[PDB]
Amino acid sequence: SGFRKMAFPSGKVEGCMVQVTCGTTTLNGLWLDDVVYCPRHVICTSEDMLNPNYEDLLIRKSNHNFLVQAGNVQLRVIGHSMQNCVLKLKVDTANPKTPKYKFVRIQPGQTFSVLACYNGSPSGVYQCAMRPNFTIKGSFLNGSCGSVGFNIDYDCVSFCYMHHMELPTGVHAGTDLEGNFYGPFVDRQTAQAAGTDTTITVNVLAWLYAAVINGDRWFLNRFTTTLNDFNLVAMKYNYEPLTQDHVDILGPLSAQTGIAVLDMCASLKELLQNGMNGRTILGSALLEDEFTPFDVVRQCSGVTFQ
Amino acid sequence: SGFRKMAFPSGKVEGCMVQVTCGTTTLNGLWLDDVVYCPRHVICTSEDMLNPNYEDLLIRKSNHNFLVQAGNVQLRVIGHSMQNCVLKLKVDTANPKTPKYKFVRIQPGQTFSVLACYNGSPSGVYQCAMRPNFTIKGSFLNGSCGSVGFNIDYDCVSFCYMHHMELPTGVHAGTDLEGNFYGPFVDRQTAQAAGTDTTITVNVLAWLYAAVINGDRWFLNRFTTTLNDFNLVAMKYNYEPLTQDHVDILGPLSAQTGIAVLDMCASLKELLQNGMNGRTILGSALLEDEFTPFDVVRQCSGVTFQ
Ligand SMILES: *[C@H](O)[C@H](C[C@@H]1CCNC1=O)NC(=O)[C@@H]1CC2(CCC2)CN1C(=O)OCc1ccccc1
Ligand SMILES: *[C@H](O)[C@H](C[C@@H]1CCNC1=O)NC(=O)[C@@H]1CC2(CCC2)CN1C(=O)OCc1ccccc1
Repeated sequence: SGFRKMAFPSGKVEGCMVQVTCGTTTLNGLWLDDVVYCPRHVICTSEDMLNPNYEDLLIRKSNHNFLVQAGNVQLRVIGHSMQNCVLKLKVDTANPKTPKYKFVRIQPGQTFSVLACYNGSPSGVYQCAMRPNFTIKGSFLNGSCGSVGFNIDYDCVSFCYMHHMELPTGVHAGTDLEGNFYGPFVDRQTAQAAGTDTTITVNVLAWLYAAVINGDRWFLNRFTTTLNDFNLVAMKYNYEPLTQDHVDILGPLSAQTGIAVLDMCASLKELLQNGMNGRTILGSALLEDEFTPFDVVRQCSGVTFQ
Repeated sequence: SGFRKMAFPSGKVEGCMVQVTCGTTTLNGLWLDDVVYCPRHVICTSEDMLNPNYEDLLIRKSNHNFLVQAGNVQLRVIGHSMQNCVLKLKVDTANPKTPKYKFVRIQPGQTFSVLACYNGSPSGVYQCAMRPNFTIKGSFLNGSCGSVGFNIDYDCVSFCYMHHMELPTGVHAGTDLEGNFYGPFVDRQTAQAAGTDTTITVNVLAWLYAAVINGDRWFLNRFTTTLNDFNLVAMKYNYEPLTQDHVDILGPLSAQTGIAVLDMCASLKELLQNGMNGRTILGSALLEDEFTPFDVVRQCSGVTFQ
């Protein structure tokens, strides 16, 4: 029993982290086979960053301008190229610690683990969700760019995020590992802003099931609601619509607890209209929306990874 | 910016996790040099566990009764012994992945990372605090015993916890790596209960400083209080006393924010007496007490580990 915000074990990713230095800029790179991936704004300097032309900037660079450190071992860069907002540095050594991996792009509402890194050295690991507005509520300081987000499926690491920047509200934006940003953000200095967010309804329901599985039942009731009537309430409280596919995804958790999905919707409705009355759910006084149904099943059942 | 419950990168510990099977019981072991450490209740069976005599049970065992799996490689047990509530299985192979390590015992109020494991395979990593009542609010299922808790200091892993059991309120108890329980718990079936807990005051103050550093200031005020007058309020709300040493430990965070410790105590006082009025701090609607001052400085400043 118990329910924690849980990340994947980070060892497979730690072995891929390197330090990339170009000019005055040092950030992190991801070393897989004989390529190091990193944010392309590494080729920028403090007056380049206002409105740079990266193609112009890159043709001016040399392989030897890129300093790559794998711990205390220097990797010779033998080629470079740009792919969207990432740089691909070809090195003369394949990473002997390369795990089985995939480059995947995730959906808003899905979760992943972040290995925060500085100077190519892992600092910490934590769990994030991709918000509906394509930002993530991370924890990142100067020098964290190139840190990556990932999921692990048995022995395969699915990389889904590389960190690029902080927005003015303190949330974070970045790209998939093909260099394509999540959301309408650019790797430049403009007045970029997040844009309105919503609460991930299916995740809140999954967490309520996590609570029931763990013995928190005070919010349960005998009432039910229809999907349409629930979604009218969701609209009003800035929750995203619940679809029939969400209902279907919640089926297993429904069956394990014996609480019909629409019955849990009725409970959520009352929580939204009444609040919590000084009470808590799984140690929170807010409705938590950064656990997916998968996250709940994995934790409340015990899936491992080799 | 941002503030997350952050664990240490788990790779150094993943390389030490093995599977230990004796009879019908399978749990996790920690493999360091040529010793595998695991909970001694592995030698128990489903009628042994009511009130066992472990010395009697252990002299009845043979080296070959202990099945140790390091991934898909079997480790030959060449000796065994009991140390308090842990078993030490000597194996004929030293773990080539042994990190630099220490066995440390932590204080209530301190934090650590947990690498939850099943069948010798890491499942997830999360951050825990040792509660004032010596329990931890973990996330553990059947088969998780022998999972360990740890901190990392540059390149050295300080192991501080091995998981042994779940208490009836769903919280968890275990031992240090010398096999000595945290708190008044035993590895038997009795009617053990946690016992009353309190809130870790110095940690709540550290988190309030984390909030200020991150731009949450609505709870700040022009009032101050004395240490004695604050502690009268702490008493009433089941918070542990704040000492002068706590004040001193908060000095750096005080200096970075320009908010005197006793001024932040005055803010905490009003939060305790008034509540939060529908407002949040660092994404929480409760006063959070599982971040130490060290945790705050590490995250809001960017310390790494090699
Ligand atoms: C990469 O290490 C850094 C990560 C940031 C720093 C603070 N917290 C983070 O997550 N990225 C970074 O600084 C990027 C790089 C660019 C340069 C071209 C794009 C700028 N930038 C950024 O985050 O912009 C924030 C900003 C807004 C307004 C003025 C100055 C900076
Ligand atoms: C180890 O895998 C397991 C971890 C528990 C299981 C559920 N969540 C956890 O953290 N430990 C475990 O089962 C220990 C082992 C003993 C056997 C002698 C000590 C029993 N035990 C335990 O947790 O007791 C809980 C319990 C209380 C009342 C009746 C039955 C079990």
